[PDB]
Amino acid sequence: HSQGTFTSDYSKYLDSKKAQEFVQWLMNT
Amino acid sequence: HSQGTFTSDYSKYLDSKKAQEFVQWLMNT
Amino acid sequence: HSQGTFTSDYSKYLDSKKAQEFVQWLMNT
Repeated sequence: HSQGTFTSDYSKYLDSKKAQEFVQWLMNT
Repeated sequence: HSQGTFTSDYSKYLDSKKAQEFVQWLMNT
Repeated sequence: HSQGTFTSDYSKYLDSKKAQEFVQWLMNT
């Protein structure tokens, strides 16, 4: 309800940027 | 004492920047 | 084997950059 969801949401785009890092890492120019 | 606190401290400014991200996200231009 | 290691690896360089932050913090110009 009231607070009935947004973190039980958004938090993967975070993991989506933590993914770009694994290649930011498995690569980086 | 000796090591008697600094991480049982500082670690929220981290959460303070993780907050700017929720709007970096709940917004971003 | 097959998936027999890379995360049971890489993940500290992450902590290595989280270290630069503790001084990015225990300092910053």
